[PDB]
Amino acid sequence: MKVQHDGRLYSLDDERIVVYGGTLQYFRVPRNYWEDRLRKMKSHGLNTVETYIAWNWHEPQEGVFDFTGETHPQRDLIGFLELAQKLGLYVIIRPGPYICGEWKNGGIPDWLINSHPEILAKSPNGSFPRDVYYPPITYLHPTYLEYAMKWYEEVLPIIRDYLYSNGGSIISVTIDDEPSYWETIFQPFLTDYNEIIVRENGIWHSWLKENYSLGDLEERYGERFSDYTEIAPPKSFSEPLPKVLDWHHFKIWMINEYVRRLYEKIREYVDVPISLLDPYLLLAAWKEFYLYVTRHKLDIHLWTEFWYSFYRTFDFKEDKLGHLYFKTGIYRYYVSKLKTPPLSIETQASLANVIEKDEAELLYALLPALGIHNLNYYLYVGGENPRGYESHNGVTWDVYSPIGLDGRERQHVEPIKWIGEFLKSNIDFVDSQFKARVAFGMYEPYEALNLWGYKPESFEESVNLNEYLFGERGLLTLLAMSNVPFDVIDLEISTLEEMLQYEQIWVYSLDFMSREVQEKLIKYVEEGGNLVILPTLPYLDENMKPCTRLRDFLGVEVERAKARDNMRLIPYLSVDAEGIDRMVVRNVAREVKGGEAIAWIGDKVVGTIVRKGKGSAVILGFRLQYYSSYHDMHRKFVDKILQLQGVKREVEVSNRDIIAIPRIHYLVLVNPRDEEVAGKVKYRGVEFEIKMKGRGVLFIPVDVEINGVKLVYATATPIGGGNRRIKFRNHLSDTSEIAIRDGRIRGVKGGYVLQEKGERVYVIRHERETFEIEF
Amino acid sequence: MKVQHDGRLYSLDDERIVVYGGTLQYFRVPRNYWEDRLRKMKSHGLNTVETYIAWNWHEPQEGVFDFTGETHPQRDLIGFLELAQKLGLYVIIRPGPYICGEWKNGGIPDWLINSHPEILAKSPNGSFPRDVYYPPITYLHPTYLEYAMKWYEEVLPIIRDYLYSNGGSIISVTIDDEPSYWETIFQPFLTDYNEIIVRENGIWHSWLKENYSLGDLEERYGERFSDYTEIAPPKSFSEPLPKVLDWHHFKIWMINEYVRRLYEKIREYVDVPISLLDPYLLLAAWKEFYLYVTRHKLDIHLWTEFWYSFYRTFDFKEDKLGHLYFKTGIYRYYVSKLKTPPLSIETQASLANVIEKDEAELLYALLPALGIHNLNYYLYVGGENPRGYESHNGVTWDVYSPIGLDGRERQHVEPIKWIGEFLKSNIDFVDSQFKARVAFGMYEPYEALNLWGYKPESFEESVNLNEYLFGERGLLTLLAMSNVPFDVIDLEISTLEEMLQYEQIWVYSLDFMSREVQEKLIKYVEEGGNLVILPTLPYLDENMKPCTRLRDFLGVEVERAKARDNMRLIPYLSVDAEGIDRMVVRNVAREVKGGEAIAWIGDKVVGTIVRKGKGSAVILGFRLQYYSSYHDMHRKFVDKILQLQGVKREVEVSNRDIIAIPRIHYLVLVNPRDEEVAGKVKYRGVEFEIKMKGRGVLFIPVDVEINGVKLVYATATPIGGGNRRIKFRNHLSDTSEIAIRDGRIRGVKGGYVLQEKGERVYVIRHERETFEIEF
Repeated sequence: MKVQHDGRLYSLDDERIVVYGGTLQYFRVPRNYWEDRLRKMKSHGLNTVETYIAWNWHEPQEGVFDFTGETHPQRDLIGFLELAQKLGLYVIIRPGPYICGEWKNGGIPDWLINSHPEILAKSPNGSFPRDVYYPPITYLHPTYLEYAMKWYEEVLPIIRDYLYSNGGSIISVTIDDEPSYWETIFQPFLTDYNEIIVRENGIWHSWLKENYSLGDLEERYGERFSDYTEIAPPKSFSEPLPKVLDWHHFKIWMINEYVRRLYEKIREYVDVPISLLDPYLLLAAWKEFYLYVTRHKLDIHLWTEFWYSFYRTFDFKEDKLGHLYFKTGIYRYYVSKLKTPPLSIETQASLANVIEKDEAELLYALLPALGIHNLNYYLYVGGENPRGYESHNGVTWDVYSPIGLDGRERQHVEPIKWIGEFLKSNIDFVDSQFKARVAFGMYEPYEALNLWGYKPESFEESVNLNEYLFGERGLLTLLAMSNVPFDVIDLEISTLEEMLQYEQIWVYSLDFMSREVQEKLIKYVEEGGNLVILPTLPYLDENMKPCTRLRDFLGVEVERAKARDNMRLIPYLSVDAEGIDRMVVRNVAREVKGGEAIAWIGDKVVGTIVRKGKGSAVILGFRLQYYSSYHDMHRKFVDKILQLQGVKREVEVSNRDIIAIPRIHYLVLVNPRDEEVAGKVKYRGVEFEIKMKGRGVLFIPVDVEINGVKLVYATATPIGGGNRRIKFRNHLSDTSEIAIRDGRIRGVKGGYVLQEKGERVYVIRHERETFEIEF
Repeated sequence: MKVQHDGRLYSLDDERIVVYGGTLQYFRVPRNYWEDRLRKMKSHGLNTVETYIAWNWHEPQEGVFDFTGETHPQRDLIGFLELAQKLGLYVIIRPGPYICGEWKNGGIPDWLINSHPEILAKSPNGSFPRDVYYPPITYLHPTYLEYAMKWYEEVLPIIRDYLYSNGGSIISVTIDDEPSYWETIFQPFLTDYNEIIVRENGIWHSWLKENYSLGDLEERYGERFSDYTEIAPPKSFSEPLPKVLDWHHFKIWMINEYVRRLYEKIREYVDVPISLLDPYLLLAAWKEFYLYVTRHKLDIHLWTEFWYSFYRTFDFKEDKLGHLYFKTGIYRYYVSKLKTPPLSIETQASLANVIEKDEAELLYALLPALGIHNLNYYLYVGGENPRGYESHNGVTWDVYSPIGLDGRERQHVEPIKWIGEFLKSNIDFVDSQFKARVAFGMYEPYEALNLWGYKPESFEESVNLNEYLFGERGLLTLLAMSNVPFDVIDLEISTLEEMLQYEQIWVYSLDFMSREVQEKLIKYVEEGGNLVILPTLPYLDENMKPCTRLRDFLGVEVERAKARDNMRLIPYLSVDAEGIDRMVVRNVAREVKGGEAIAWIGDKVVGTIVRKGKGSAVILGFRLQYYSSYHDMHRKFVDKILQLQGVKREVEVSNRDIIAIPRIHYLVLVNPRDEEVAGKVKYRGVEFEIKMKGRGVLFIPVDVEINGVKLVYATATPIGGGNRRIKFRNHLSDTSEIAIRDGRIRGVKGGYVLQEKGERVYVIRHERETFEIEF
């Protein structure tokens, strides 16, 4: 009768489990099919069903609730929750108010909107047209809050009954969906100019008061103010940048206030974990979520999601790895700070035209490789929208779901299945934490800039971080493809103690960066850390006043060169260095002085290493990016930097195309390309050869006790077995190579022992992906 | 001693041949590998080898020439041309002046630009930085033209000697490369404002004389002028749109003049055909290329290229089908008018991080399928750039080429090999002309507007044809995926006779549309034609004055809604029809009056059919797009329109996922998704069932005399054999059906017969891709 957790896994009656689920939205699947679909789900090793509860659906007119299929069968929420329970599945419930979910108004009733348009959010140019999707609402408007609570006041009682804590199915409740201000936060001046915000001592004026003095504001916006009253909210980029960022963190704070209201209400009914998906549809900005929730002490379980393709074929190849490494990194950060378990509540299984299984497996199998071992697949069970409730897809709700509308199982099941068998068979993997010696240091203000797409005329460096940092050619993709799996740290949040857990810290820099954070960086270097910083050094603070503590600490004078915005005008230069010949780079390089030179464009020095105190700093005046080629000069440059600052990796590979993430007693191996790849692999004291025929991921055990047998290594993935027996998975080979400390091979189930190399290492030969070994 | 052609294939000595080639840039490969690499190319079945000739490379200093490899081995053009002949391969040669090719200045020498800056192009704001790639040059500037001819005069002798017609290897010579004003034509006011243009009686000024009066300009630009001299070239969009199109067409004209000059100089030394790659790097604007080259009677062979992924993984799936169908289409259109053979001179095989063989194949095989049966694979052989001449990639020039730097052969060789064997073995298929009963009506001015991304405040309809027409959800993608493989006709250039070769014509339509084209359409309908016209009718002529000819002829009052530019503010509407339920559409749907109503949104009628004269016209007030799902409601609406206007297809399929392209005695079956697909296909009187396991293409002979045996059908690709003997290829199954009118299957080489059904049909079972049947 209790749902608890540790840092790592949710517990039911002290029996700790791995949440492995799929989404079945009962309001979108015919009622008589529900039974079959939950059994099928269960048949793929899913233990958890997730579903939204749509306010829209269950209160289709003000006052008329129907949770028992009276008016319409698909309104039979009670039914569904008893059926799932009867079938042995656990339930994660998402009562909204907003469910997004490609559904009419994201779950908000028309009647609320059409008889209280005072709650509707407003642009600087007045109201939004009624034509538009997810009609934006002013969150802290009271009318909307009175009616939001009236929905929760009917539904949470029903959820109360079905809690696992009171002999039911439900193991977590989730607050709203991806609260992004109705997806208008990405445009700085779209929202919200509703007269409840905006007016003299409005929301706004009160938020300025609580966070700043006129001080402060007079330093930030470069203007004197008699009282907070005079500060109107910004309507364009002509206004000072620190103002626009305040307007950003203010809208974020408003979301957090709306979120807190819902949580506190939920807390009245529910004694199981309370959860939240991807606040703000951003990442760096979780900085604010973390501080907010530490300020107010709200036990909110931060849950995440992973989407890479919409209305388009599923496109997940090496290109997307910088982002995935980034997102899981920053997720890991805040989730290990809040000390709750990592969980992807929406892992993409629908809404791409096709989802090809090997690309899907690259996403799904890296999430556990990247520390997110609790997983839910959305949308699992294809459906169909009731009439009058359509939005984004019209009739259909089956764009290539794992199980379709007519019950068909689509290809992407094959990897959901096995990732399940793997997660459930290796508790030791799940109870690892992710290592990282290297980390990327995020400065949050840079997110906004890149989100909004705006660079001040007077800035030297581009804000297109999507190109240069996150995307297919981004630095972070280069780092992933260079076998440098990284943690992410938030530079403002993190203490120096946390920074000094890392050997290397990579920082991408723009024109501005706070004194405190430039002061932190100088200390990390001074203490024996190793910094890489790129493509310029900062020379301004958070409020755009001169500040060159970092520049001056290093004794590094960095040329001023304006990065070009016009695509045709962006140069290609070729960077030479020790051991590397003509590594291409995009956009202006900056001469860099002081320190021993390590990088050149002709005569011009564009890179330098500087030691101060126990450690060092590498400063590169160019945008180091991912570019693939036989010469492979970018990946070499990375290795070359790592040697210069003396960070040896945990894994070594004879072939750079082998991507490898160490998880202590497992070595996750990745071929991210659909191509034969082979070569040797030194890790953890051992070494072995591997051949990977196609694209995919293997979790390879090393120096570990599993199923009663001590293994040195095994070139395949453990997905179960029994006492002195191991069931292996190698779909990327005809062959596997096993080594063992103090046992022998009695026999093989799905193949035979084709070799001995001796000292107790054997080459197995299996004609299927799966096979067993008796020890 | 001759190189001729019919409209289909080039002929050597009356022997006709399929040009199946790769690029080897001798200047970028170590000379002492040229032999092995060329051998390898021949062992893949390539009969042609293409190469640039880099002015740059061979003329390192003004007047210092080298083509024998005195200074640097890779300068040995002569020795390469001899080695190519010695080993059997015919050469295609591209001497420039500009070669693109990711190479310093795109082939132009540094000394020319340094010692003569007066030839450099200018923006409205002045000179371009020297940093910039492919430093742009004014094409007609005498000094440039002088030095271009001095390069042509010191290379075209060497080409003369090795022409096929003088016992050599060179079967053609190409003008420049992709002449696009140095990739500055994409930007309307970037280029060219050099003083040789622009000046009173500049180029410009004389062009405006050639092509217009003060009539005309007085009407077009909406202002009285004294002379041509007062008219400045436009520098922004707040000049009137007709002027910006004239500026667009004038830049195109200059390129055509530059081309004519280079052509006129080539014709002096050469009798082999004179090729030109993708003029203007535009498509619709080949209208201007065709008009120009007819007016001047230049025997120019218009070649093409296909590229879809740069510095990123190769991504060719169903999403690019709209584009491919459109490109091949409009390439078929112009190259059948000019009555020259269709050739893809650059068919992508490098510059993508990985090129997966199934996606590569889907492109390489759809090119023949879509009528382009001579093919060259750029870049074939992986090289290294000589220090100094680096540009786009730095050192490297082996970004996943079919043959690498160390001699390795990569996975996209497998599809090149077989497509060779296919084209060569099947001259019938090559001598087909591509059917299309349905066609798309391109209106060239719309291209310019899409390319610039500028829509007038005043216009109702968006210019994002990339999204709504060409792209991954583009209407053209919908048509392709709905098995309506279409032709493309230029609405301005084509005559009413031509238009009536087609049962259905689709036209995407903005606010403006010429009287002479709006008159061509109202006649097409009345003469017994069928028009689908979307998403609004025009109300303005080519000069933005009122002209509602079409709109008054049909008797159709279409709404004035204004399409929204802001992503967030674009609506999702749900379109109903007879049989189709809640089809989704983005952006404003327009009420449509007159005709019988075929498509509804609530009570508002957003589509209609009009019968007028002998024929009819569908007019949809919405943007019909490609969206994939279970319900498949978009593809069904397409069927539902072809029913209405009575266009039966040539192929029928029990699974809509099977993509079929009819080529008379062959059927191109294509599975564009990597999934298991199967169904029954009726075509050409015969029916059968087919299973395709992965992504790829088959060419299936249906009711035809091949290698002396009468087939009804055969569920595999014919790739060679001998007498009463066919060699087959079916990489998408373990099994292939084979029917035959007259004969019986004697033996089976790479398999066995597994069945008979009766009346002479036989199910083969082959454990490999390839097999052979003897009759």
